[PDB]
Amino acid sequence: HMDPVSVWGNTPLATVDPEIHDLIEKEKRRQCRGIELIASENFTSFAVIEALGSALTNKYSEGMPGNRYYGGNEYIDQIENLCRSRALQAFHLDAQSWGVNVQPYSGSPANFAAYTAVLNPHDRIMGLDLRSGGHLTHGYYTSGGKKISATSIYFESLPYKVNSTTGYIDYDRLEEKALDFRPKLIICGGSAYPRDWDYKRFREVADKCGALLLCDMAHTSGLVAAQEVNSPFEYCDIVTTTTHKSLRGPRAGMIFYRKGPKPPENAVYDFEDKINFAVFPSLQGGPHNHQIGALAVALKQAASPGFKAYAKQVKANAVALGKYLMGKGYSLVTGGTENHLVLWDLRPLGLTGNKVEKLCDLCNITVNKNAVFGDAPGGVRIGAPAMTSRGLVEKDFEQIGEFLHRAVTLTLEIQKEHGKLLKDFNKGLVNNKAIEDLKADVEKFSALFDMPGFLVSEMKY
Amino acid sequence: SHMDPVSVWGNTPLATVDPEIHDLIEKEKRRQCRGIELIASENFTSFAVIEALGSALTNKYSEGMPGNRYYGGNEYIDQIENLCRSRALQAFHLDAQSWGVNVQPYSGSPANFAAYTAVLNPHDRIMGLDLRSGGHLTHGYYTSGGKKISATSIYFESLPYKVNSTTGYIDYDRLEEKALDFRPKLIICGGSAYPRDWDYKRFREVADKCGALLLCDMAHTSGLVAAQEVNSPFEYCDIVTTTTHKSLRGPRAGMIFYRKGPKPPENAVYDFEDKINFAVFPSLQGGPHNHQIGALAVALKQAASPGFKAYAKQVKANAVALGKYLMGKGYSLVTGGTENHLVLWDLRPLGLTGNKVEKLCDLCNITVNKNAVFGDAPGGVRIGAPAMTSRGLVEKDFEQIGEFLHRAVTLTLEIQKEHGKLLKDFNKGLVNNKAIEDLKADVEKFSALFDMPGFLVSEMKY
Amino acid sequence: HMDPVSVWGNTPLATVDPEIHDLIEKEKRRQCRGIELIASENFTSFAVIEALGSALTNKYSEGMPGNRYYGGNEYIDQIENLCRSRALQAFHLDAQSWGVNVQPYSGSPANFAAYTAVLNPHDRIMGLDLRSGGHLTHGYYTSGGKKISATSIYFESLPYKVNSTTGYIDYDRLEEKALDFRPKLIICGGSAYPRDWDYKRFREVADKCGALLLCDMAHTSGLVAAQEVNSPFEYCDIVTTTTHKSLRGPRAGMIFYRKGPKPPENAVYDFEDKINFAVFPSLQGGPHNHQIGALAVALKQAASPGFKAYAKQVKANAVALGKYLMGKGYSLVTGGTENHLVLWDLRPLGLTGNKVEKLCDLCNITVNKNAVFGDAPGGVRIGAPAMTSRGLVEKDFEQIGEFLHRAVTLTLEIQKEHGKLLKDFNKGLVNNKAIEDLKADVEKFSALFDMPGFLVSEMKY
Amino acid sequence: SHMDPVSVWGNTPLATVDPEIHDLIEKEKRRQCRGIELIASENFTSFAVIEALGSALTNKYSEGMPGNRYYGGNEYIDQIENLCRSRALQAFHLDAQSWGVNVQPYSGSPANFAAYTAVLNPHDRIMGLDLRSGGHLTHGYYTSGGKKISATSIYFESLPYKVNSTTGYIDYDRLEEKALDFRPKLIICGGSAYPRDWDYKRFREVADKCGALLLCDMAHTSGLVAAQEVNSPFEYCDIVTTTTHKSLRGPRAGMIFYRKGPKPPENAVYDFEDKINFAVFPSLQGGPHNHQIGALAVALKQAASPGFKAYAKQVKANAVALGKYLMGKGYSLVTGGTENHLVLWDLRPLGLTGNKVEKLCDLCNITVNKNAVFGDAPGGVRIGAPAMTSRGLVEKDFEQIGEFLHRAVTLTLEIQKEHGKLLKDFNKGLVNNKAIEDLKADVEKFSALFDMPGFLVSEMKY
Repeated sequence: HMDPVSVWGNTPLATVDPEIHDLIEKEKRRQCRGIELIASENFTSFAVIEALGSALTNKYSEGMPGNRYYGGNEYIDQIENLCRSRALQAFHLDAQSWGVNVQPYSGSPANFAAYTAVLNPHDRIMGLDLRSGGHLTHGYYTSGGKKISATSIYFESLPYKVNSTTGYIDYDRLEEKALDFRPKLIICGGSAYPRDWDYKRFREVADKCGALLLCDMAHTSGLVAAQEVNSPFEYCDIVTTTTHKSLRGPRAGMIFYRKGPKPPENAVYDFEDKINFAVFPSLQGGPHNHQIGALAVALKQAASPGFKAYAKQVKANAVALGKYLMGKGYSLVTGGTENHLVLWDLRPLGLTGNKVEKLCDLCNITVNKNAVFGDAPGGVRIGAPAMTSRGLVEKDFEQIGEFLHRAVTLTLEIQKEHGKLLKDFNKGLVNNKAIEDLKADVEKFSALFDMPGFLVSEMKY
Repeated sequence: SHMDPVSVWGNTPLATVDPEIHDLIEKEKRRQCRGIELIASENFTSFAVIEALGSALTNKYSEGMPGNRYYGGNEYIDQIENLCRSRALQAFHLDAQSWGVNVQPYSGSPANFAAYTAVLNPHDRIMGLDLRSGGHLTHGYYTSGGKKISATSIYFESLPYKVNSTTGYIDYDRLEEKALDFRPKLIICGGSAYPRDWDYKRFREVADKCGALLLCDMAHTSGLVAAQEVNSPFEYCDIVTTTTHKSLRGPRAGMIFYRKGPKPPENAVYDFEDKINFAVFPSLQGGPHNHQIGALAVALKQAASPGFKAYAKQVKANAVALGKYLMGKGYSLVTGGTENHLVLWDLRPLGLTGNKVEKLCDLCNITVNKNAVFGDAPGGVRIGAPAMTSRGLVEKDFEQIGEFLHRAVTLTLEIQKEHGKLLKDFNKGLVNNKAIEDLKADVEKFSALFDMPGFLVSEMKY
Repeated sequence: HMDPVSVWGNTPLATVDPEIHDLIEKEKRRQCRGIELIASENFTSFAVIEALGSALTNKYSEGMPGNRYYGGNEYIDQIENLCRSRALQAFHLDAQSWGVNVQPYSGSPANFAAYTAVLNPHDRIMGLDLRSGGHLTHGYYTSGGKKISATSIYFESLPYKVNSTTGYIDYDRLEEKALDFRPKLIICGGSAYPRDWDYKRFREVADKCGALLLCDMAHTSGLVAAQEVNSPFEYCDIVTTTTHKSLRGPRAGMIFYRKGPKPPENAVYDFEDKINFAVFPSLQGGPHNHQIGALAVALKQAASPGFKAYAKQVKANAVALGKYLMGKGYSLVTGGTENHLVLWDLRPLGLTGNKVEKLCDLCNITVNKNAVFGDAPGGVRIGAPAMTSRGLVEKDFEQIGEFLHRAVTLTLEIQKEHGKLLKDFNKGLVNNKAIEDLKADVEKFSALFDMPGFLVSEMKY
Repeated sequence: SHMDPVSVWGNTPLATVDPEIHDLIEKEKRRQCRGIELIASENFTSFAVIEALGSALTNKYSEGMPGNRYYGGNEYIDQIENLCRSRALQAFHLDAQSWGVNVQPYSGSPANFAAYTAVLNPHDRIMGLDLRSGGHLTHGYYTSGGKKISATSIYFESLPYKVNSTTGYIDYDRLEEKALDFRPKLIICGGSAYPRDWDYKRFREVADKCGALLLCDMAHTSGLVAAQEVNSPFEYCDIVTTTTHKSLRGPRAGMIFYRKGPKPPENAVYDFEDKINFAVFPSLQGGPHNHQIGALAVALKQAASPGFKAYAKQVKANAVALGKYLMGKGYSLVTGGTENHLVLWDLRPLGLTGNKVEKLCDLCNITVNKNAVFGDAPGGVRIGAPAMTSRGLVEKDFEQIGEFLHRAVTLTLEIQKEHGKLLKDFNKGLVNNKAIEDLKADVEKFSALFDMPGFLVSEMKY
């Protein structure tokens, strides 16, 4: 005998799966009772979450709106049409000049789909080196030549780097590499770059070597939407993005592409059908329609005046956080920031990023180690989106800087006393009284702000 | 000038923040329960699954593996994913020493492409069931004109195997011959529109004969496999990939199962584990979708319950009872029946195309899909049992479903006989048709007589 | 001090290099005092040899006639123009409809160049299976999937086979394979196929799957020139060939290609520039101009009435050789021949090709073992060109059959007496009195005919 | 109706069988010895080499290796090829335990492509000296527009390294940087128009730093290498390929040298031997050209003689003496001199293109070729010494060659100054020019004053 539908199908999670329920409660507590500085993280809205956990997960709609395999997509079509039109609006794109595909499962699928669409296998791609602040999906092989990223497995990648002494992109060496290598595709955008991007310069480099130009704006997409950084759409052929991170949406991807007539022969752009086809049927199956509904929510939120003020506040919080760190004598790559993150150079203090990351982590401050100047990594990457989504402003971020300051000095006390090597450093973390104290008034600080996505006046813990 | 307070943008429900999208989800909820969903790849998951899926787990970046992550703060994400891995092994009756699983693939297609990337180099030869014979796009597909459609056929070299063109069964002898000429490095079994079980033993013998890896893509029948209601691919395949929705009744996600430990006969062991994981991350994917992994772990504990075993038996019996009902009316099914969750209905002996039947079925809120028949315009429809079984339908309810389909195909012939065979003519019989409208009304009324998982019918906007 | 030019540069080989001189004399003796049945072998003319050993080896002429890199090619241009025009004449080709490139160093470079010209890397090719009578350069991988032929390394090959019971090409299975596999290129021609080729059928198969059709006529090119077999030019897009073998030229290659207007849109053939460019600059360096001069000699000889009678005699000699072998109860694949070779099936006699080949070799009869019916190989391949070039006619070839008959029966005496296994069989070759006798009146038989290329009334031995 | 008797078609000399071709070879023989051949890749081989080349060795099929052939009857072909292999090792002072050679490549380009195929998979990265900087097509070449020209760039992934744009020397620091970004699997050294020796030690250090194999293509300077007159690539390279004509003075053929035995620092040995041989046959070539292998074995014994060592010293000195003569007139050479067999003459400081100088030189039967300068219409000419040294010319004769070139470039400027810089104008100064004709006459008269190898001047038709 089958279970009644009411028993297996309508019964709440807390009763069907106490184990998993309990873990989500604990994870919910972890998220609002520490300090989140991972620059690729954010806290999304309840409305987004409600669309994401919805009956939309039950519909199969392989194809495009108005062009499906299966019937019954009357309402799914309107959800996706609305999501695509809200995506153009949020980024101030004219529909005769730009299209978007909102079906990629995530950022990396959006990148690989775009590659598939405009490149043949083994075509050459250039992307910002991983050690200089780029992303795995822009190409990565090891010094031994092992192809790590699938972009490097199925295409031929060669990275460009930042200037080793200023930490800025080396646009002259980017051009020299592009002219020797002759990539079919140049990627800009990145994950740990703390400055804006000269898209006009990338566009001149691309024209000079005959390359397509793609911007991956996953990290700054929320800043792009609020027109708080340079718009890649002004100069790029294709723009890919995640929809979480600074956009504050669900986990999903988008591919934007130029439509209509080209600039100066006398022909038009060829991207739309190649990109839709690359996503389906080539690479993906049914779209995740609950993601698309949730993203359409996030994109509406991303157009509001409130979101334009959020992105403004993300920048000023990062500035004030770094202004405060340099105030203590600390070193930031490029000496400041123009976006949502700072990159802290710890090599002047004789420390590695691993050490600061491990100790911060013991106080519920989450950062990640990061290579510096294209170089064990010498820095940490610190981002503002997540804590700004909880309503922290400059003074709160200057206070986060104080916690980081306290964290790094305790990291030095341990290194002075126990040894430079990692195994030695670890000895100073076993029952460290001062680490416990910083964890304490870090947790008390984080308890002072609100939290989107769920009511803290409701959590199990 | 002011930032929106957290309560205003962040805690407000979707019904206030986004009334348009709320309205559409509400409308989609009613469509899902006022019609008869017979898409074989469709299901209705549980409210428990949905609650994990829409949760704060979407906020955590956890690239890497449990215990080897890039970022800190994965204390509880690691436990959710480990429990998901161990429940995936338990739900398919696998010893943790012999089998491992990766539960990070975003969907079934990412699961397949990451399995390919793990064990193949670019341009390695793959063999899979022909799309026209019931296979899936991600197993390989190029058109008669040579255009490579599937990514699998773009970055690898694929060559399809087909059903016997007169019986509808997989032609195992022609599979062995193609595999010995072509020498694929990977043979894929499993399919989307195949109505019989799979002879994995025979696939193993072919793979051993030509030196190929053997992978089962069990997406369509994963629920039947977990319930031990169809043949187990784990007994003979090196790798097993799957979706987690469809007959498994979970979220939209994917899993890659892989053998571990000592190989059968020198003294070597299986090398799959590290290559699979590394292929998912860092080669192909970014951060995992931790809300899907939570929803999946929920679905996998549900799939291990005694009711799910009974749901699976019931799915098979509803397909069989629906099929026997159709052949009781003189209809033809490919292979004359079913051994799983779907039946393939050959409409060519009635002079109809699957399009004409699928369109009129749609206008009564009966969702089927047209489908190629016997490896051959598509001349069949595909009909699946999982979705309506999840709503509690049993054999007599699927005989009633066969009744409405019978009425559908009768009205379809009437219209063809009156207006003509061209599609432009056919459409003329679908406007102001009190017989279609009586069937739509009869489908709706029949449909409202059953419960619905995932949400409460007593709470809908419509 | 340098050597005078007269000492190092004009002094004959016999004085500069007695070792190498002596080996060429011995090799010259070997060639006229045994029986040459390797179907890919011939004996070329003295005139050809004189052009081949000439100052033409000293000129660098990368490029095409009238389109060279280096100057000083006034006379080299006329040699190559004349060779290309003599190549079209010898094969009865209209110059507005066919072009030829005579620069490939050999047959295999001519095949790989042609592939390079019309295919992209990893494009699919179908060729006659090696075990069914095809050539390495048409594609070969092992049962373990190791890519042996470069055609299979750099392209994707799939072979078609002969019918396992008639030994004829299976044209129905060729079409079924081509429709599943969808090759960009289908190759016909072969090395051990004893029948003619249905080029009209290959052309219908190629049109049905959208493939280019290339014939590799290396083995039968002399028969094609004398219009004694079916002309591939009638139905093929590209024809490649060696220029030795039955053409009786130097060792070199040629690529023939369709020019002018296509058959039924309204466009023209695209092969000429792609093929010239593939040979140079893509694949080869300077052409071997002494080969081209020698080939131009061979092609003139190939147009003469004498050569048309040679090719007629090559066929009738093979027919009479096989007619005689079947007269003794022996089995030939397809039961006869239409070209220059027969394929002897030795499995009815319980023997392998290795055994007959080794024993024949001990009597200065040269044959090679060969797989039969696409299957240790069960047959030997026996060809008529070489011995026909020495003026042997039917009765002489029937006498060669008698020698083969004597050879196989002695091979059976040894197998009956010593054992089926190879190591056992070898025991019966150590100081075998009867093998010595057959070697004796094989050597006396071969001494009875003339020899082109050098005067036997002049050899050291 | 009758077969031509063997004597008639087979033994008759070329002068009777084919008078046209005989006439053309006779005419080509006179062109070769009435002019001044300065193509750096050109030489005049010996009558002994030619006699082996045009011989009954062309009649033998011998696919495979000595002692492992497909066909029988290779008793003496095996001995010729073994003696060729052992003489190739002896002529380059290689221990048979440390080095092996394959002498079946049909030419230099087949030698290179077979070496690539042996040690690389398709699409592996290769680095070679840029064509514009003096490299060879077979080391990699694609145009600014992306079109892949070289087969090496079609089936592999190439990226060039260049000369320093102001000194003309290989930029070893920029080589190391490119090689660490690109990570080629193979670095190629050697070139066609490079006027200095190679720092193989430094190439080895770069190869070890990035994990690449190191191959020298020594085609241009193989004669100087055998004579130990330039740096030995064998001391630092894994593989060495070469033509056998050019400065080695042999037939047109190729060789692939490869290291054997124990590797320097674990405990492994070199794996090159079998892969190289297998790449030549069966992967890439058919039957070897046994007449070339015989001619080559002749050339290699000649290359081991004391006169060849003196010929090689003399080639270097004639290039140096020609270069010093040109700079004595104010001309410019890339890098200011030569360390080998050629000089690169930069004509841009005279406002001339290499074309204009090469055309007027040609009209006096002085064969040079125009050539790119400093990695940059081509602005130099390339001038080689091997061919004219083989005719016995010494330093004073090459100073006389520099005199005629000086006259050539003076007449070239006069014509540019009178008629103009456009090529259409330039040609106007080449018709009825008693000064060109006096130089052509002076070249011919100077040219006839020296012997000629390969054939007897006392026997020519002209």
